[PDB]
Amino acid sequence: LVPRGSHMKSLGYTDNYTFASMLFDPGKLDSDDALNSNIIPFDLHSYMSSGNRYKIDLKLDPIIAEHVTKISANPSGSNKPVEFVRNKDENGNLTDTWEVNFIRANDGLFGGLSQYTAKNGKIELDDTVGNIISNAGNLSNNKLNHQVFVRDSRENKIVRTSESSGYFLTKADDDLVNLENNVSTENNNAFKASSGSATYNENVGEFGGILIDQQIMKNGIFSYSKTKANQWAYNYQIDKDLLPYIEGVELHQYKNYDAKNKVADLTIDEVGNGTITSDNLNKLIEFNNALPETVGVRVVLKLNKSVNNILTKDAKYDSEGNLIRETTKQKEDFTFAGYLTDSKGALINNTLGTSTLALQDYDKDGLLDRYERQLSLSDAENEDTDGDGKNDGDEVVNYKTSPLVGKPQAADITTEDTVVSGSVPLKEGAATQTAKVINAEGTTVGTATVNSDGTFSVSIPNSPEGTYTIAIDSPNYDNDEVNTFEIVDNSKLPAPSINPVDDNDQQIVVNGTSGSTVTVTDSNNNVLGTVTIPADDTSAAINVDTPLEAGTVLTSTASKDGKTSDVSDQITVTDATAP
Ligand SMILES: [Ca+2]
Ligand SMILES: [Ca+2]
Ligand SMILES: [Ca+2]
Ligand SMILES: [Ca+2]
Ligand SMILES: [Ca+2]
Repeated sequence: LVPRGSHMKSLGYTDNYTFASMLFDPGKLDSDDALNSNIIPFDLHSYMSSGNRYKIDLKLDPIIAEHVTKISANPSGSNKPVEFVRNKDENGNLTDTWEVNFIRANDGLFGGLSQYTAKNGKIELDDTVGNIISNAGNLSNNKLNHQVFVRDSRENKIVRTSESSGYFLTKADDDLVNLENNVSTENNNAFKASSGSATYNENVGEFGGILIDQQIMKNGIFSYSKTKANQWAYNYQIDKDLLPYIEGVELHQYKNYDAKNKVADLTIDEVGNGTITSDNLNKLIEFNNALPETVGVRVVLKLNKSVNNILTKDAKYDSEGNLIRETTKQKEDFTFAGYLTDSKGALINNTLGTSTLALQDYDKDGLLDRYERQLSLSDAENEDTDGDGKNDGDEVVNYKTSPLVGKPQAADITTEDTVVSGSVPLKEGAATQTAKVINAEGTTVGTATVNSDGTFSVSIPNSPEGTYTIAIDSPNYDNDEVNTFEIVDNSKLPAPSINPVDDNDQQIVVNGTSGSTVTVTDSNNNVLGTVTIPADDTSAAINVDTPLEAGTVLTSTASKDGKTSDVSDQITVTDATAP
């Protein structure tokens, strides 16, 4: 079982334009009959143009997933079921996603753009649906969500164009249930099924946007043409909780966003509902008249502020303006619906599509999972990716520093030294950094490019004694990561420093004044190595036979001209594959 209080990692996206959107078409959960069954039936529809690389993934609401004993469906053109297998994550924890091969010839669901339907789908449960969903909250506000997509099993990513979502209809969805129960006679066999997808697009407007794309698959070659008086209407429902974040709502003709595709401004009422019609609906919706191609409809929600502000609603901040992580939401689902009606308000058969936007802040740092993956490149499952003690959102928003660049470190030097040597933690997405040595009055006295491993060697003049700043400058952030170090009287012997060492490193890099000899010992004072720092540098290398075990603690002292320095700050060897 999936235990209480567990959360699922979201998946990144990959592109593969050969996969059309999949459409999960379940039975409704809105009757005593349906509620007294232990089966939720479904069909699965898709369009396809070899191998087991690409999988079909079905992800079910936890209320449902907790009770699932078996999921199966007949491949297209067959009457023999194939069974879905419950996925496990990057370790051995169960997810709420069930998986089956895509291609029927590879024991999958589709095949022998063509249209295929896998029929007789059955979600089998260990109790009745009614007993299961009677242990839920307000199903008007928290829906029973579903999502379907093709997963690239080589990359563990979602094929962007395959994704579809929605929610099961219950008695709580009374307006949509009444629509399903009052189907129009007009073009009653035109459409086979409909589903939606809701995504975030940073390129919409100035704050990004939400795209709500509905697909309506055809049974044949439907052609829309009505008199002015018999024109249909398009109807849409926008989750009321998004309304504080929406600047405008637009209809686009319809995967990339392009403002040139705008065909109307849309209005919504106080609960997020709207309707649009026309003297010729062909001007607003591309019905692909007399072609078999799926009808697409796009609704665009232009945000009025960063998408990262939604789950942080009601968030509190400390004295220094940093997010109190306990005050933000870790996830939030928003639901949407769209459908066509005839001129009397009756539902055009099979044109009702729902969708779910599943926003997540897995690590409660204020940056949505998908924002971290697509924009900042910070880790979506670590609230402090670089380890510097400033959390990712705070860094992007408050400090305006890179969340991929930790705190620089530089050993003290003397007035006779000509190089400031040190290092800084750089995380996998970090840009190319520039290190600067700046005196107390704000004058830059040296600059260099930080190497990819974080080390740097900044050339400086023989410089006046005092407190200096080592600043690490990213091109993507306004502010540098800073630390201070000392340039001391040249009769002094400052403590050296040790660069970070992991259990894959055969060498220990040390920094210290030129001509001093630096000796490194572990917690048991075993001399692991000694090196004299050369005449025109302030860093040197120690070589060891075998790398050090993760957890061993390192210190160092330097000696020169009869002086012995204080001990360096300790350095702990880390695991070479821990981020
Ligand atoms: Ca739910
Ligand atoms: Ca986050
Ligand atoms: Ca993070
Ligand atoms: Ca940080
Ligand atoms: Ca940082």
